[PDB]
Amino acid sequence: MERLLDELTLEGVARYMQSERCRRVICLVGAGISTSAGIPDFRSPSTGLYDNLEKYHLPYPEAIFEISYFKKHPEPFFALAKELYPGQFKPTICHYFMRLLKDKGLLLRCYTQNIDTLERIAGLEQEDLVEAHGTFYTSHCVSASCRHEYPLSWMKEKIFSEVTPKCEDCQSLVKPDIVFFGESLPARFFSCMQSDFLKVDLLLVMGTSLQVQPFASLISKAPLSTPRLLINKEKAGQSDPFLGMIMGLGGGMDFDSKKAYRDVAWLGECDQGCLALAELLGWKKELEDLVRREHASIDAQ
Amino acid sequence: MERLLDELTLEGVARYMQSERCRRVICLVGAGISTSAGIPDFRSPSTGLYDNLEKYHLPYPEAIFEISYFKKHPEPFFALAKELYPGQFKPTICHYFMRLLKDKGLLLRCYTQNIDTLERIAGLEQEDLVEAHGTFYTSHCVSASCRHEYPLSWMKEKIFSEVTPKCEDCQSLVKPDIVFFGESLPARFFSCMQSDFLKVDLLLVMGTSLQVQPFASLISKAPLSTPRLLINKEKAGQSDPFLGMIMGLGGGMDFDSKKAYRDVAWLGECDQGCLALAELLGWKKELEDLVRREHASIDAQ
Ligand SMILES: Nc1ncnc2c1ncn2[C@@H]1O[C@H](COP(=O)(O)OP(=O)(O)OC[C@H]2O[C@H](O)[C@H](O)[C@@H]2O)[C@@H](O)[C@H]1O
Ligand SMILES: Nc1ncnc2c1ncn2[C@@H]1O[C@H](COP(=O)(O)OP(=O)(O)OC[C@H]2O[C@H](O)[C@H](O)[C@@H]2O)[C@@H](O)[C@H]1O
Ligand SMILES: NC(=O)c1cccnc1
Ligand code: NA
Ligand SMILES: [Zn+2]
Ligand SMILES: [Zn+2]
Repeated sequence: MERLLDELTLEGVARYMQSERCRRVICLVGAGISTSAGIPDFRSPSTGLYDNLEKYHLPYPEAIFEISYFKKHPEPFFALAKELYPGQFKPTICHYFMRLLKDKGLLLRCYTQNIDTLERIAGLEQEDLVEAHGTFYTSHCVSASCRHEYPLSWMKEKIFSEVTPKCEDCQSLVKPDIVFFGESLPARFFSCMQSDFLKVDLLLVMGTSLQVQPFASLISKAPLSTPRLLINKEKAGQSDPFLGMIMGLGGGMDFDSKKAYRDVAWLGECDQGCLALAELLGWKKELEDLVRREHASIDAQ
Repeated sequence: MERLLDELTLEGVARYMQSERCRRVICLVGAGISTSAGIPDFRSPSTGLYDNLEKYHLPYPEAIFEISYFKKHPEPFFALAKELYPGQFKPTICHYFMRLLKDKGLLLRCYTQNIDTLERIAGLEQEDLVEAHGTFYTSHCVSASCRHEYPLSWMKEKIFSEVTPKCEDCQSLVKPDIVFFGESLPARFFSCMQSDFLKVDLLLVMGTSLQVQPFASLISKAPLSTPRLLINKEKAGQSDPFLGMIMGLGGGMDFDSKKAYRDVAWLGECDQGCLALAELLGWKKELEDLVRREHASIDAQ
């Protein structure tokens, strides 16, 4: 076992990142990286989306993003979907920190569970990204025998006119290519995962509860020696086993046991943790300038 | 990734089982092995328990075995629990096939998700068994500061008098030691798993949909060369990944891809699968005689 972190702290991760041994970083992110932009997450008590769906009278909150429920009752999704489209929000410091990794030749990939497109808006390119839970950008008829594609405009025209979008070929429901419970993830997820996780030197895990598979499996795909830094409000991925746990057995993070050797939890807001890390790396001013600049460009156009 | 089976069929598995190399077999079983005895499973459409709880007016079927739901509403579980006490049923051909494994010195362990006790009734002893999802035999006070134990008869008195079991010391609920969603599994599950899977030569997986963690992780604990035979009505543990899948990524079975090298799916009744296997091993007659005698002995008592 190569012990790559000289200590299990942000400072130790930063020293590692500056070494020659840290060539390729994979970011794994979720909704907590966009809450500072004004987008609520899913599972935060009271504020998260799943605590705010009472008006839809769902059997349980996740039903609104579940394919089998959606086929029986598509209306609640499509009413909610008016709010989901991007462009009223700017990327956060955390998004720009990932941009900085790209520009420093350190970003192997950002795997995102989010559909707000803020990674792209912050300037990560298509090849840098795996939008693991899909995209609002395109839509598809739900029938396996048809799968006719529809573009954003056709879906928007339907979403904002409150017309439940039906496919013109087979009259089956049509939906944005956001991944619902029960649906296949994009092929790109699996093909990038296969090669990426053979060669990652650091995993940065930000703003995710790690409560859904297969995304939560990604942390167990890195080599055993690859350090893993979590920047998040709460410890995630570290949990005693129990019946119904999400993670596979032994598949989680070990921050606190007597055997912990490579996992670090920095607890706080993602923006603050990225500033803190950037400071340690000597990038803080560069990062603040990038944010200031890019926020200004956005306000222009 | 070493290939031990000469072909990916029940015949190949039988031959491997006859080789010198097959010394230690672990069985991983669920409720499908007890349906032919008259005990419904959980997840089969129409017949399974989860499709038959309407009268309890549950938010979702699993709530009846969910620890936080239980504490708030214990009445539905205790009403259902009359049907649940083990006794009226006899072990199946499958259970006796495992008895034969024990008596031929091949059975390293049977890991069961069932609480029906049929494995013990068929003659498996405590040491051969990991009752992964607990047992009715003992009951405990739910309060973690107290943990008073109550014997079966005390729980039955309470069950059948239709008073909700209360701890005599601290007045918290008392619960049979079956594992609910959100509860930890028995300590034995983990201690046995740590050592059992180091040198197992064959996994036999029978009568389970592999839809619950951490039990579902067990198949991935075996070394990569250990073959795995599924005897089940349907394929389980093989899927394209999808959002909300139970298995961690690549932690499942691969019966059908072109990389398939060690997993075999025999689809049908567990009883029939075990008879077909017994036949190919030359144990068919011994199995049938054991079943008849044992059924005869139970009828007698
Ligand atoms: N500003 C912040 N800084 C740091 N951590 C934060 C912040 N805001 C929230 N958190 C933490 O951020 C985490 C947010 O966790 P979840 O809300 O489950 O979002 P996901 O992206 O993991 O959800 C994954 C999928 O589940 C859905 O079904 C969709 O399919 C999603 O794609 C929590 O630990 C918060 O404490
Ligand atoms: N006679 C049969 N022969 C062969 N296969 C069968 C038969 N009967 C049913 N099957 C298959 O047997 C499987 C039954 O699968 P599930 O009903 O999910 O039972 P589990 O033991 O895996 O449930 C695990 C836990 O979930 C609960 O919450 C409790 O915690 C349980 O302990 C299916 O694939 C059937 O097609
Ligand atoms: N940031 C996001 O992708 C998102 C989408 C829907 C709900 N909450 C968060
Ligand atoms: Na984002
Ligand atoms: Zn169609
Ligand atoms: Zn007590």
